[PDB]
Amino acid sequence: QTSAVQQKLAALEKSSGGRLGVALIDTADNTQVLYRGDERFPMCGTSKVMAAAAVLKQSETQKQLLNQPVEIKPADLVNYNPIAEKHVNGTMTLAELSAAALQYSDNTAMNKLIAQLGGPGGVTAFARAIGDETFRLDRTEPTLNTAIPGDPRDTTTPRAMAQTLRQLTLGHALGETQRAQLVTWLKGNTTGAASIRAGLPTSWTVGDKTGAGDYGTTNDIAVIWPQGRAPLVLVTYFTQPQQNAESRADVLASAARIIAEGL
Repeated sequence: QTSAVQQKLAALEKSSGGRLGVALIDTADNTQVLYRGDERFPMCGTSKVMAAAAVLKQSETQKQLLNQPVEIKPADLVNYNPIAEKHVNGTMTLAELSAAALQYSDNTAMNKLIAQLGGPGGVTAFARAIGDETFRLDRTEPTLNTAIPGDPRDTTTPRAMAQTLRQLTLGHALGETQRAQLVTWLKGNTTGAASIRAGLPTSWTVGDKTGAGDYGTTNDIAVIWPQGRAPLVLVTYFTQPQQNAESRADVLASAARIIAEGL
């Protein structure tokens, strides 16, 4: 029994040609708005939030951990390494790797975070530890972005990812310093101008992490501080039938525009 919000999202999906998943949490009253909220979608780089958060969690007991330099070898480079390529035969700290993964979508940086956690299963284990029973990371970069229809690897649901992002950024899944650090990283993201941010009032403060993959997969997850209102969490996932489909950041902006009405 759908609301006008869900009806608008359905119409957007229909016009888009793809499959759209949305979850909004309004922390003012703890209400949720879902569209395909319990269907799995390929996370792509939105999974980098869970990896960075897992390393932040480790640093709560190893307080110098974020300062630890990690070697970058030529063999480490994958398909998109805008920051890591500046440190070949050099190092980046775990803080620097987190910033590069989150703010520049650096795939080599993500692989170093995954390795720090003992492999993709270590990222999943962190998810389970904070009560995310849905998230799964199975692969490293770049194969975690294959986004094959029906493939459960490297997927989650919009509802689960919104709940997790809320707990990480507004709740207390992380310690106080670590939560603030994650918020700082998300706020400074460089890759999201055309996605959720493009559909929200410009006065609203936003932290986000985008995702991109095959099948024209175009994702964004955001924590949002609206004007004179309690914060929101918004997940917008989008994937398409053709392996070689072009990105559709505009669909995410449009979903955000719909969701923002009345808020």
